[PDB]
Amino acid sequence: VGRLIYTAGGYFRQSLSYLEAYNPSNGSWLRLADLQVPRSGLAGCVVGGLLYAVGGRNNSPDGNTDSSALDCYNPMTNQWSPCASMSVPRNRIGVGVIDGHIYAVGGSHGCIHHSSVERYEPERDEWHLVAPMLTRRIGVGVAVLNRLLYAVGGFDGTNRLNSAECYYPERNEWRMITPMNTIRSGAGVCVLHNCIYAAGGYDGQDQLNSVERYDVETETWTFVAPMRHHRSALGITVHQGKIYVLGGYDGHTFLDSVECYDPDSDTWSEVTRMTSGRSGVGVAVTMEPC
Ligand SMILES: NS(=O)(=O)c1ccccc1
Repeated sequence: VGRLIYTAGGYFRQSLSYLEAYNPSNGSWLRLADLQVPRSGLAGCVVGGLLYAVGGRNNSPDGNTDSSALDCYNPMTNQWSPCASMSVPRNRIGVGVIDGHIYAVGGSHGCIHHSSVERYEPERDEWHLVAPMLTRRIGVGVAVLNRLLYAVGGFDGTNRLNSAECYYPERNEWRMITPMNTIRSGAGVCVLHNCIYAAGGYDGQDQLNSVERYDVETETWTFVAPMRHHRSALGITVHQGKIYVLGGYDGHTFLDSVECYDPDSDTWSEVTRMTSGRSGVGVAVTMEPC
């Protein structure tokens, strides 16, 4: 964990440059340095206390550009720094961190829906491709549990997916896992205790409030309590043993709602609102800035 939940970028009318940090200990929001380039459909992660913004797309008045960018935010300095770019642009990307390395998974580049996966090494500032997924996935949820990488749901270019797969680093190999009970593109995916959670998303007809979790020991998905708001393209993270979901789109509104899940009581509650409604944000947790 750390201290603050950082939300970077997103979409409302066009792609956003916002970086804002929510503090669960006092309810406060802080606006921090803007991204250098607006982006929606990006992912956030943390390595060595630095916040990384990965991929996305700049949907803007003057044009639409898919992003291969990796950028690094240092809370100590309140400055963004560019890192090496990925091999390819990846809008509606998923990311996971294992052993201080960032895995970028799937996403789109125009009509190209990627199965490709690449890994960034911060000590070298270098990306390298690894084995591709067995399925093309954009709007894909990614999480890490016990140093294995999970890619969950998404859209393959033709169908929204209930399927999911796992990457075994030491074998450089992807294998299918049990599919979810619900088709979901754009779900929030995270890890808590021994389970991979998939919250919300879009099933082809409707934005979802349902939430299900995969127990790696049993290989089964089980529904838990649904969110209070239906939402796709939500941000998600974990902070002190609770899941937080941030924004997204419900078919009517770009949500400012932030919900918090308590796994012991199996209940969701609203904890704050974002300063403005948005979908397609990048979210991660690190130390408070100066
Ligand atoms: N990342 S976003 O702009 O919220 C988006 C979400 C779903 C489909 C297309 C775009």
